[PDB]
Amino acid sequence: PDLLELLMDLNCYTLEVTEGYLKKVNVTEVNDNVLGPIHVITTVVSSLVRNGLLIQSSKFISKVLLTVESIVMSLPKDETMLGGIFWLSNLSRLPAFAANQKTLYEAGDEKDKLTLIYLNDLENETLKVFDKIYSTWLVKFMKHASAHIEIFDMVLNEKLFKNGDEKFAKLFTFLNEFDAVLCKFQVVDSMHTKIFNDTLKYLNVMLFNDLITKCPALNWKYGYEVDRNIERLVSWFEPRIEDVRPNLIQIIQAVKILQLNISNFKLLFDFWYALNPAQIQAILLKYKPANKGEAGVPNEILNYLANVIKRENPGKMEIMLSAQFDSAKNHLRYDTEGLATVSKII
Repeated sequence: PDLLELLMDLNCYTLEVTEGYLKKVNVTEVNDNVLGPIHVITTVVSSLVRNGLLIQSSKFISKVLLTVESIVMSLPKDETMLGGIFWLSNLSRLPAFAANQKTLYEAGDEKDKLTLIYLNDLENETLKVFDKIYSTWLVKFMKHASAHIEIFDMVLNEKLFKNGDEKFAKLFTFLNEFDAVLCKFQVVDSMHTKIFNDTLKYLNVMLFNDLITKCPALNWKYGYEVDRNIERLVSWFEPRIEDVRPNLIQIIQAVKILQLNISNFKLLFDFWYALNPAQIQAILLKYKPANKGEAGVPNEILNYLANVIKRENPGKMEIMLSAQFDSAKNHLRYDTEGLATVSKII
């Protein structure tokens, strides 16, 4: 009918969506409104698929994903959190949408094998883009949030080991707003959870890298104080997700090592992989006795470690950490103008 004719004018309804709706949405005025992008998007695709216009759907989705990625990439530092969550929440439903569409073309009725293949792919691909955008935004978001909430001075700075009620209060208040926005913008439960687990994974990297670079003196007492802070921070996460600490295993082991002994080790490291020989050295080469004029790291031990390093130095070793996140795969379970509307009415 007049629908098919409408649906074939690709360039026109694609431009309405990316330029007239998407690139304009203001997250500050969003609230409802949250799932507006996904609604518009799935409305068009659902119609296109129902009518066999697969290359069209492909074209439309491709342009839409480039637009959303660009918007998020160019988000202003003061909107990185609201905007990143808003958009990812929306894009987070594409895979579930794709999967659900498949039920309409399986079985009952005739099986449109090609459409299934199209949908199956739509799901795999929208997940690939969601992952790429997610990872990039989480690192950026957390890079700025760590600075603003002063995590290093709150957790690792020794000459500041006297207070941390001032800062931790602010941290918990940052986490509360974070959690609230993920709620308000309807991020799915599993995705919500994953976001906190990954947030901790980022902090693991940041805390560990900083410990090795901005902390000159380390000792048993440094371990007790730092551990006490890690628990303070982990407490907020404890009730909200399961398995909090494993996300912080490098900073935690590093700290447990400091609360050490003096007498030979060989059995507790010759097989250690939570932290590698070169990383344990980096920690222990910063050892400065707490009590002025006290014991340090037995050179024979520091020596065994030094020896184990040299032998398989393979082609490298690696001390610094880098944040890497798993695919949101098993975590994404769920349930305008002219042309854009004219479609929505048929």
